[PDB]
Amino acid sequence: MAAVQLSELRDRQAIFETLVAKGRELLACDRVIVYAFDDNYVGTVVAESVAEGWPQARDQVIEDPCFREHWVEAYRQGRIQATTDIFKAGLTECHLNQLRPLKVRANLVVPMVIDDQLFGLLIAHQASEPRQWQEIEIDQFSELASTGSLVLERLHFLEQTIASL
Ligand SMILES: *[C@H](c1[nH]c(/C=C2\NC(=O)C(CC)=C2C)c(C)c1CCC(=O)O)c1[nH]c(C[C@H]2NC(=O)C(C)=C2[C@@H](*)C)c(C)c1CCC(=O)O
Repeated sequence: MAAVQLSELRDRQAIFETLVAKGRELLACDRVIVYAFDDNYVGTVVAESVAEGWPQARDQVIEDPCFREHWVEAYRQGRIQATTDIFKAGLTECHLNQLRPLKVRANLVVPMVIDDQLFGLLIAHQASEPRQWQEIEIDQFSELASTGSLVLERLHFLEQTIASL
């Protein structure tokens, strides 16, 4: 086919593991889910990490046209939402029944914007019990997640961006 080996390109699935691997390791979280955004405002769980006893996803599509719909522009500004006890935020119906089965007890959304575009979003959840992510923990999330954007940014464009370098 081609004289070019895949070795020239790294597995997109691997780079993801680093973000989720560190997030749960460095922060010592129970469960954390990460999915890339699509053109239909629908996410895609390309990588997920959950402790033993919890439900694993991966290859699942997140369809929640609530925040990703309106809060979108808000995320572009780098807005975040921190809810320790989801029982105080989201007195909805399907939502509660949607998380119940997941035993999700938390709410941390960190906006990921590449080239000024919402490519993905990092969400952490404490399956065990509610938790409060300190402002410092958010800062780390930004740098941790931000680093990922750089990876995808490179693969996105590199063949010809700045010859002068
Ligand atoms: C807003 C809303 N949806 C989501 C999506 C998720 N949170 C999760 O933990 C998970 C997977 C484990 C998903 C997926 C978030 C984070 C938010 C915002 C948080 C908030 O402050 O409310 C939202 N969802 C619903 C229920 C309904 N809407 C949907 O998109 C789907 C799908 C539903 C069930 C069929 C509601 C009522 C809201 C709040 C509306 C608003 O304030 O704009």
